[PDB]
Amino acid sequence: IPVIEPLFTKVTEDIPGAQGPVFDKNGDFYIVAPEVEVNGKPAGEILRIDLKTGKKTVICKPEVNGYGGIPAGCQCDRDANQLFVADMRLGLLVVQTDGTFEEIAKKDSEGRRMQGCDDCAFDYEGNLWITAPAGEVAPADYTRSMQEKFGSIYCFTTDGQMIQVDTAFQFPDGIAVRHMNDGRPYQLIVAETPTKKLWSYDIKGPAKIENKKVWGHIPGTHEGGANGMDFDEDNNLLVANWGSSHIEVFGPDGGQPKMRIRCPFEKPSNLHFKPQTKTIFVTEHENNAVWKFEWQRNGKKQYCETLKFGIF
Ligand SMILES: [Ca+2]
Repeated sequence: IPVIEPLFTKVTEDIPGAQGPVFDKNGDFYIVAPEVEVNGKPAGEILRIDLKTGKKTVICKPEVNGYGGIPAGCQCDRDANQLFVADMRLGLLVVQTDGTFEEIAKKDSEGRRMQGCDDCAFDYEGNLWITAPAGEVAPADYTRSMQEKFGSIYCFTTDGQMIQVDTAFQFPDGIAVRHMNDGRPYQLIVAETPTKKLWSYDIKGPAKIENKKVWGHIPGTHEGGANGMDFDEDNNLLVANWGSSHIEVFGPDGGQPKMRIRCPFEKPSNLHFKPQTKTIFVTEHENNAVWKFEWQRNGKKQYCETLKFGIF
């Protein structure tokens, strides 16, 4: 498999468990520090990074009834400049740029206790697909599906329903949605970290997935595997392969990577394109830092970059 070694430029440092990189509608950049703790207890943070200096500001340090969160992944909304944040302890949060936040669900559409979430991806219809590798949200004791298969997948719909769409995964993490050229969502990709697999489903409609398939294979026998992912504008899927020192690049049809990107660190955790550029920001757990490098083309537009009131 061909490997490229582009120049990685440091963006910011000292972010415990750095991940969930995201850009909002104004081009501002944010990341999450899931591993920040206070007295051995969760006290995860959501930070804004000034790309001009690398300086960090903690805008939100979520806690519900005394239970600190473990913010882990983000997506920016389209109709309002607010962030949807997957939290391993609190479930799904909606965070404002002013730092205030709201907890979205303690239970799903079937009345079952909500599970802690890791990452999410908005499709162009505004539905949010979410991975939930943790067990029940606080106040339940914290559990993770790295050993047992109790990780689930949810779809938080436009009409406000938190629908569990699949279960029994061994730590589902990265997630992405593939769209047809006309904008119709049609494929959901989910990373199952330890099994070194990327799973796919046909998206038939809001919260409707079927045809579950082992779509791709992550290289290596190292501890870890696929974490965060995103599509470039040609629908190639770039996937952080935590523990391999590489970001894998899958073609539109999956299978084995078509190319690999060597990182100057072993644990890439997630990545995100800067709107209107070929720049990919990468979070990593070796140095708990953020970097950026130039990819071959622009990224696939995120939901927040699309227009609700456009003509074309
Ligand atoms: Ca991303």
